[PDB]
Formats: sequence, C-alpha cells, structure tokens
Amino acid sequence: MKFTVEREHLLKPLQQVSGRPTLPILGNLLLQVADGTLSLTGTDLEMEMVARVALVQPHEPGATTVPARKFFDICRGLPEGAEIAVQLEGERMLVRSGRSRFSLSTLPAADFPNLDDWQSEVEFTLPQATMKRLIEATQFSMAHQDVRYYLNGMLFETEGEELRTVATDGHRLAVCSMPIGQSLPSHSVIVPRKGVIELMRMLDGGDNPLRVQIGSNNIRAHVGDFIFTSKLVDGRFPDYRRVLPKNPDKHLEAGCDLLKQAFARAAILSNEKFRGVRLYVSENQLKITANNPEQEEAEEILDVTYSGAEMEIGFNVSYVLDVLNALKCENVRMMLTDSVSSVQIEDAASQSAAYVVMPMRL
Amino acid sequence: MKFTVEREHLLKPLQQVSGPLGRPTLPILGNLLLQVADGTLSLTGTDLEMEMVARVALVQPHEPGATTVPARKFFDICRGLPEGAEIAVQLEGERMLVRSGRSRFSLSTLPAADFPNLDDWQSEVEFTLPQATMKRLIEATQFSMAHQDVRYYLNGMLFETEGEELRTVATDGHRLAVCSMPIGQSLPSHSVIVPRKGVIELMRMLDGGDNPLRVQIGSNNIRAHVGDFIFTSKLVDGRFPDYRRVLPKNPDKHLEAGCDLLKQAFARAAILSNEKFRGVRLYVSENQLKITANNPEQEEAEEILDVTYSGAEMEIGFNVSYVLDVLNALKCENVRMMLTDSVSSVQIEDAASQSAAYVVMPMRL
Ligand SMILES: Nc1c(CC(=O)O)cccc1C(=O)c1ccc(Br)cc1
Ligand SMILES: [Ca+2]
Ligand SMILES: [Ca+2]
Ligand SMILES: [Ca+2]
Ligand SMILES: [Cl-]
Ligand SMILES: [Cl-]
Repeated sequence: MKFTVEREHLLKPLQQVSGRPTLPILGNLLLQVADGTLSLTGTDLEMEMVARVALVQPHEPGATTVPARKFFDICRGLPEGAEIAVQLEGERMLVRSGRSRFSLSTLPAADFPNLDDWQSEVEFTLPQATMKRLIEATQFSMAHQDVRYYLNGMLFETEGEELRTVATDGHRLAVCSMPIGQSLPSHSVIVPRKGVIELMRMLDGGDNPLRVQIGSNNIRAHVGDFIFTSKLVDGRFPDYRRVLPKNPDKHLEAGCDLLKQAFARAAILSNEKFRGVRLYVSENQLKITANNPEQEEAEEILDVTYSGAEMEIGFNVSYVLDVLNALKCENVRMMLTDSVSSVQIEDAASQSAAYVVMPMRL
Repeated sequence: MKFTVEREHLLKPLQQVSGPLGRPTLPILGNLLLQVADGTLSLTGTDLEMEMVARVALVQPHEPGATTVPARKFFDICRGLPEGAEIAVQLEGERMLVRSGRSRFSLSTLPAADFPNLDDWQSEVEFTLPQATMKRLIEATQFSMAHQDVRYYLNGMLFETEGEELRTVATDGHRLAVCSMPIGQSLPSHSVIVPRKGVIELMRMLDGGDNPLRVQIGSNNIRAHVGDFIFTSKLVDGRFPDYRRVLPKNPDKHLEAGCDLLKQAFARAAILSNEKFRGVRLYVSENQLKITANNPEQEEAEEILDVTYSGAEMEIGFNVSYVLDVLNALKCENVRMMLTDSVSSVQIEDAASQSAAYVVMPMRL
C-alpha cells in the first residue's frame, strides 16, 4: 500500500472519520487503496464513517490500520501546502513530508471490524438544512444515560411525506416534522445519541442533499463522499401523539426573548439544586417568581396575550430555556390545561415543532 | 443606602470586583461590600489574601450607607437585565431590594461591619508603568509557576525592582522563566512574591487602554491602581530561589533558528513522544537540528531543520512540553538556544532580545 496526496485533501476526511477506545483497533483508522481511491474508515462498533479521497499520483493497492488521532494530528500539524507520502512497511506505516518522517504502528486490516451486513428497507433524500433543523429541534430532549436505553436516542419516523424526529427523557418531549416531497412508508426507528451527533457533524450546509437508507437494525446516510452507518436502538419508543395534551384550552402568547430573559433572571434566586420558577397567569399578564433557601426572592412581570382563567403553575427553568433556545422565535405560544398538567409549547408562527413539559411543584 | 445607576456603569465594576472570589469558605467571603459615600458607590471583593475595589460615580440621586450582598447573584442580576436598564437599589435591613422595570430582586445581606479588610500598611516603593508592560512581564513568566507545590512560594511569582527595571521570575523546580523591562525610573531594591491569584487579578485589571498602572509595594503588600480600580494583595512570606544561580555558567554553544519552524517541528515530534515523560532528542550539528521522538509503541518521529550553528556536535534530551511552552511565550521571529552539553540546562531567548530568558533542565532519555 502506497499513496502520495495533498495534506489539504486529507484534512476534512480525517476529521470526519476520527470522531479511550474499548478495544485498541477501534482507535485505528482503516486505510484502503483500491482503484484510484483511498478510503478511510473509523468505527466504534456501534457506528462507522467512511470517506473517500481520489489518488492521481502513483499509488499501490493494499490496506492497513493506524492510530487515528496520531495520524490526524501528524497530517494537521504539517504545514499548509504539504504533500504527504505514505507507505506500508511491514509492521509500520511510514509517513513522509518535506524533511519530516513518522513511523506509526499498525494493526492488520483483517482485524478491522465491520458492521454485520444488512439490507435497506426504506430510502429517501432530503436537504441537509432539513435534517439539521429536525435534529436541532429535538436533540436537547434526549435522555442521558437512562436505564431505559431507548430514551437515550432519537426517534426518526416517516409518515406521509414527512420525516419526523422525537426525543424525550420522561419529563419533557420534543417533536419536529418536515415535508420532504416524497411519499413514504410509515416507519419508526431509534438512532443512538452518538449516532445523532455524528450525523449532525457531517452536515455542512450545501444544497447537495442527504441520501438516507434505513434497515431493520441500521441507518445509513450518504453526503458528498462520506458514508455514515449506525446500528439502531431496540425498544418501543413513546408515542408523542399520546403525550400531547388532549385539550390545552388556555392559550398564552409571549415574546420569546422577553420570556427567556425573565426566566433567566428569576432563576438566579431559585433553589440551586432544583431550579424552578412559579408562573401566575392572569389576563394579558404573566408573573414569574423564584425563591431560595436564603429567603431571597425574584419577581418578573410580563405583558402577554392571555384571556382565560387564572392559574399558578411551576416549571423547571432549564426545560423552558432549552425549548426557547430551540425555537429561536419571535413569539411563543404556551398551551395550558391546569396547574398539575403538562404544557405544550410552540413557535406562535409555526406548528412544525412542539414541546411538552411536565410541571414542577414548588 | 440608596442608589440608582445605569446597568453599564455598574456591570464591568461588578465583574472586576468579583474576581478574587466559587464555593466561599464562609458566607461573607461570597459577598461584595457596597458603600455609598460622597457621590461614589464603592464595591469591594476579597478572599482574605487580596481585595479588589471599584469606585463608581453616581450621577443620579442617592443616599449614603453600606451593606454586603452575594457577589455572583448581584452580578448575574445586573448582567441579565436589558441593555441600558436603570437599576434602583435600596437597603431594607435584612434584605437589599433591586428594581429595574418590572423586575424585582431581594438579596440577603450581611453587615458591612463584618466585612473583612486588609490591615493598614505603608508603601515603600512606588512607580507608574504602561499596562502593556505589566502584561508583557506577567505573560512572559506565568506559565513557569509551580502548581500546588508544598514549597508554597513557588506557587507565586517573584516581582523584583532593580535599577530602572521591573522583573518577574517564575519557576516550578524543573524550568524557570525570568523577564525584565525598563520603565524609566530608579527604584530601591525589593523582591516580593505575589500569590498565584494575585497574578491573575493583576492581569484581569489590564483594560488594554492607555490608562497607566500605578504600583505601590510595602514590606508585606502590593497595590495596583488602574482607572477606577484598586487591587491590593498580601505578599507571600517565603524564600524564593535566586534565578542568577540557575542561568547556565558558560554556555559555549549558540544555536539560532526560526521560532515558528522550531515550534511546529517540536509540536509534530511531540505526537510520538512518551505521553507521560514527553522526551524528545535534539542532535545539533553544523547549521542543522534534528529532533527525534519515540514512544513505548516503538513509533518514531524525525524532523530536520536548517539552523545557524557552528562548532561541536552534541545530543541532548528535553521535555517537549517545557520547550513548547517557552516557544509559545516568546512569540518572535528567531530564537537563540544557548547550550553547554547533554547534562546541563539550556537557556533560551528571543534572538533579538535579552529581556526574557528561559532555563530548561535536560532529560536523560
Ligand atoms: N410512554 C413513556 C415511556 C415508555 C414506557 O414507559 O414503557 C417512557 C417514558 C415516558 C413515557 C411517556 O408517556 C411520557 C409522558 C410525558 C412526557 Br413529557 C414524556 C413521555
Ligand atoms: Ca466513527
Ligand atoms: Ca409536528
Ligand atoms: Ca532579564
Ligand atoms: Cl530550571
Ligand atoms: Cl525516522
């Protein structure tokens, strides 16, 4: 195996495939020269990323694996414009550029783990911007290290012509749906949280669409010359349709920024261990109050649009701030039922994302 | 006590005086002292080793008096209010009420009388210097300070007045940094240890403007005045190592090289150095440097560079992190390494200036 290529052509591929490993070979990249192509592959056993680089300078086929981070840091640390010559020499891989030389340890390409082969059952394309919107809208509501493993990822659901994401940790839920102009079978799978992250990282923001393939136990995404594949998570994800409040009859509209800053300020004098605030809803007015063990008190009064019965209801500050930060809105609609029931929250101008938040007792 | 102030008149002062303060040992140490007197709001934060005081002119109606309130909470409130907001503040016994628009905050107080103050002390030396000079002096050496060493004095930074120069020295027992800058006045000879957190505060108060820095030093305190801020620290009582005895005696061998090429070569070689011991080898020959690294995985890096060097060949090992720290602190065009042999320290300087010197001990590889 032998190739020479510009540093410039390696940097993006290396960054993508490089994303303490539980087994040494999982800290290595698989390098393969075949035809006029260098392929680079990274994997953590649950997912993998493959990148391709065209070779025009003399090259020789073959394959090996080398330490990912070291190889990346070497390439990145060489000067702009550098040409990098690489050749496998028994147990080492020699990397040369200018009067810099590096000898890296190898592990056999034969050892490099592959995902058990699988079959695509559902396929579609969509714009990168759309996938980005869908993930960003809901990612923050995924569980972290919940024993209910299926909550640690994100539901991807096809229905009609829409792709939908759902995420929840049992206390708050996020759902976002976007049309993609293709008639789709109804289908639902759970992508693990590291997969969601990896998938976001491969989006750059061109009009070049993403190609998605979904199997019974895998998801694959192709964009540019990168191919990402992840295992899916087993289990029965919650049905957002049953989480949405049935009759959230009390509708309140507020400015998003004003609401956010009122929450943030009042939270300063909330309990540090469990930060929440009390909302008193009255005709065209919202009062937000916080109290702490030191008997300190914050109060914020806001003008809002609300006509309906008065009620007091408490919320975790972070849950509401997370939602407002995901909506990036001009005005927000809060749809309330009573003091002990979850609230539904949306951009006042769009129904494509919705958030459900359990109340907090204070 | 009453005052009303525009958010931005109050905000940077609040930020600044909260500097010496996470989890305060006792509640008062988490508070700022507020004093309204003679048209001025004074704010003070302390950690018992040092104090930062800010004076804020009051152009709106006010009433004198003093209290203490939680620093972080008060700052976060003020920062969190809208740009240009008017902040009205009044002491009401056990609480201090802050009002702005339809935002209200009640903060718990502790008596001004309980706020600790540094003892009176007398200044024995005084001078003014440009902020940029103090910045230069500190940045040149701060990285060589020890970290939680039992020789407590190595955790601070030596400041020395001598001739027309102010000097800083820092060392952790393995490498040393020393930097001297002219300021234009003759000074009596003083040598004081500024505590770690003091160095950080001196740096924080440099606003990057043309307000000069005024320094006063006593036997057990240092004070710095910039604009409307006054910083005071106790000095560390200890026996700091003398740098003059650390500088290699007769470094006969002088190498010059481009700083950035040298840095980037070391940086790449470091990748394949021992993760704990970080050893690299330098081979010095006529107008050439070769840098090699290897690790327990039997991986190897080699870098060859053109340098200016005449005279006897030699080989010497160094901790590459210590070397990179020096090159990063020098930030210049060309560097001079002054060498003796494989068992002796190296002295490193900007080739174009003797104002900063660095001493790094060798490693047996
Ligand atoms: N059905 C759920 C499961 C699956 C299961 O327990 O078998 C797990 C966690 C939550 C739910 C909810 O119904 C739920 C309710 C309100 C909000 Br806000 C978010 C989720
Ligand atoms: Ca991977
Ligand atoms: Ca929806
Ligand atoms: Ca000097
Ligand atoms: Cl030393
Ligand atoms: Cl070599």
